[PDB]
Amino acid sequence: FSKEESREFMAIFPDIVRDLTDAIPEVTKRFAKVLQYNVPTGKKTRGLSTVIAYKMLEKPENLTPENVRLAGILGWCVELLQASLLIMDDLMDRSETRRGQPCWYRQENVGFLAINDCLHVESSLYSVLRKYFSHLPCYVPIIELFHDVNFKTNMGQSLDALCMKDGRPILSQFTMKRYSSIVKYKTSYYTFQLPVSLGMYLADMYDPEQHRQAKTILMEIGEFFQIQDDFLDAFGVGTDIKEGKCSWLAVVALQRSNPAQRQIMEEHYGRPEPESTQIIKNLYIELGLPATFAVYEEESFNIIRTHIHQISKGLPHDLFFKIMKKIY
Amino acid sequence: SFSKEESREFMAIFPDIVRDLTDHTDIPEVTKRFAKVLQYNVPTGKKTRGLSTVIAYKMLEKPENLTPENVRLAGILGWCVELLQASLLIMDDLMDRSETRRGQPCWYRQENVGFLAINDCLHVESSLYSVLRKYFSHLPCYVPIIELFHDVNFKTNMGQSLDALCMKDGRPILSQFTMKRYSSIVKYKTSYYTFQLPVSLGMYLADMYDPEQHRQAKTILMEIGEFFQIQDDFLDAFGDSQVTGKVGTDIKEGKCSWLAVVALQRSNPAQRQIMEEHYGRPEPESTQIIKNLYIELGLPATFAVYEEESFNIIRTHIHQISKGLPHDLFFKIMKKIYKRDA
Ligand SMILES: C=C(C)CCOP(=O)(O)OP(=O)(O)O
Ligand SMILES: C=C(C)CCOP(=O)(O)OP(=O)(O)O
Ligand SMILES: C=C(C)CCOP(=O)(O)OP(=O)(O)O
Ligand SMILES: [Mg+2]
Ligand SMILES: [Mg+2]
Ligand SMILES: [Mg+2]
Ligand SMILES: [Mg+2]
Ligand SMILES: [Mg+2]
Ligand SMILES: [Mg+2]
Ligand SMILES: [Mg+2]
Repeated sequence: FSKEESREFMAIFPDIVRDLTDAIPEVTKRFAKVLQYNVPTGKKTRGLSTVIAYKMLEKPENLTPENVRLAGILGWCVELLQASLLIMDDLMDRSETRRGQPCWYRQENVGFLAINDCLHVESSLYSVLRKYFSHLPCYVPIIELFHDVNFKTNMGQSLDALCMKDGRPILSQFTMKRYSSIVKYKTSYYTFQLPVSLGMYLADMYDPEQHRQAKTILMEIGEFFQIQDDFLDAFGVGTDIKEGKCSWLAVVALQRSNPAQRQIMEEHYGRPEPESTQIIKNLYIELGLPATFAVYEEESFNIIRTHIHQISKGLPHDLFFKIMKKIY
Repeated sequence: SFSKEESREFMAIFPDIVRDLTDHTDIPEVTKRFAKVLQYNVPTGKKTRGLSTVIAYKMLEKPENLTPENVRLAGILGWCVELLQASLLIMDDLMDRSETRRGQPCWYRQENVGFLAINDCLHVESSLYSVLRKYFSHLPCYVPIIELFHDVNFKTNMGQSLDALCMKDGRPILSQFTMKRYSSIVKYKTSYYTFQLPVSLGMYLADMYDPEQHRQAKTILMEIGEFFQIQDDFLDAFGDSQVTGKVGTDIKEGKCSWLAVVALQRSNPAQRQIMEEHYGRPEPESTQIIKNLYIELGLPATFAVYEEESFNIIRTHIHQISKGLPHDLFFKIMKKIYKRDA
């Protein structure tokens, strides 16, 4: 997560913009604006994770400036996929802002054009893959991984939507089993599996059992990341309560609620009125969810640490500890 | 040919496509929902793109190679084009604020869909690559086919963006509504995915990779594509929604349609000022004032002359096709769409 790692990664971004525009002009001019607004925002943890994965998997003699740059181009393809997913999500959730910026669809003379922009950005990453990877053995595996992860992410987004009806949350749907499945499909595949598997393919590591071993730990890391994120939304302005999100806090609240407290969740969860958010926050404090999170965090850390030490098939343990360090 | 027999053969593959994409055993709620998404959105069209893929292959491949298995592969490729079509229409209806598609309420208008249609759009598009992986991953044509879908997808998104830049600040950019702009929109928005994609897929499955052969096909199929979209633009204003299965929104959405471009070419100053005032308005009475102007300018008659003359011009260009391309494939495509009312 160092400043020098960020600068190395950002140095590639102008080339990505040139590749997808310069390299019908009013569309290409506009698309340069789409890319610069939506793609290089946030901390770029997923793109940087792709570069770090490659650096810790590849043979030192192969870690040339050229090959490290290729890993960066792969990282930007992950950031292109994310940008597409978040443009769509912000449209679907009718959100006002993301990471301090207005949601792309809310910008002047965007509106419903954000729908095509979402698909355009997703489509663009396969142009980048063709330009830089078409001559390599990792080309087809990388293409198939992106298509597979995109499909799985759409399945996650749909499962998330099946926890809401007529603008209200369906609290009967808020089970730990459904929560775990939403996090796995909607977040963990594209956030954790995709960067590491891309690093492995670029380092010409194709053993399916290596990818399966990596997947097992990265799905556990992914679940912790999202539970910590859900916790910090309320206790870390967080809008999960107002939005009626199937968050870990809401799932555990319903597990620990008596009938009177279940009725409070029924009446007040996913309501825009200021009194509702405050009533839910008060209930979360009353149910001792911060204390419950602290216990979960310790147990999960020790289980994941143990599982990383057990990773077989000659994978570097240090890669998973560096990722797991960044989360915790 | 586009016969009942060919249609039955093609439709028979659809259940296998749904099974392949839905039957992730830890999330059965979502896999069953996706079966519904596919059943609603994919197979109730005319399926001309899908059937065109099969016909292209059958006329390009060496007769001895046309096994039941190889003809079914062409059919599966056809359904991959129909999956792309399905995803584009889901997204398009949301963007074009449309009421009906293929005789039914648009997917996004279904009670608890709305903007979730954007996710279903991305999902259906992604799904075609799973189908390609299952059936084509072991064949030499796999990477060319993947790269064609990728490139056509990208080009179509570019076309849809140029189509959507018809308006800024709620008013149409009528000064920019030229036949040059129109030809650019339709080439990227329609021609590549509707005509080039099916034929190129047929060529690739028949292991025909000669770039000159693809370039020869491209030249004619871009002409056929423009013709097809001009027909679609006409049906938007003057078609029967009971036959087309859709309600037109081009006037209301201020689209750079063939009708709008030709109307501005034929308009006197007073008629130009009616377009300036009433084109691209949400009010229904403004849509009627534009349709009235189209009628007064004789655009129905102008369209009929264009369609007949273009049919003859394209048929003349098909006769001049070289590079061992079967002329009859292109005649069959033009015969299928000439004077269509849907
Ligand atoms: C990858 C996708 C689809 C983003 C989902 O984010 P959520 O809607 O759950 O939460 P926000 O990041 O919008 O707060
Ligand atoms: C490119 C355009 C005009 C979209 C509709 O295509 P069709 O008119 O072929 O639609 P379906 O048969 O698939 O319903
Ligand atoms: C990329 C696509 C789907 C082309 C749609 O063009 P239109 O917007 O004119 O299509 P219809 O709604 O008339 O079917
Ligand atoms: Mg959201
Ligand atoms: Mg969401
Ligand atoms: Mg959050
Ligand atoms: Mg948010
Ligand atoms: Mg439309
Ligand atoms: Mg449209
Ligand atoms: Mg139309």
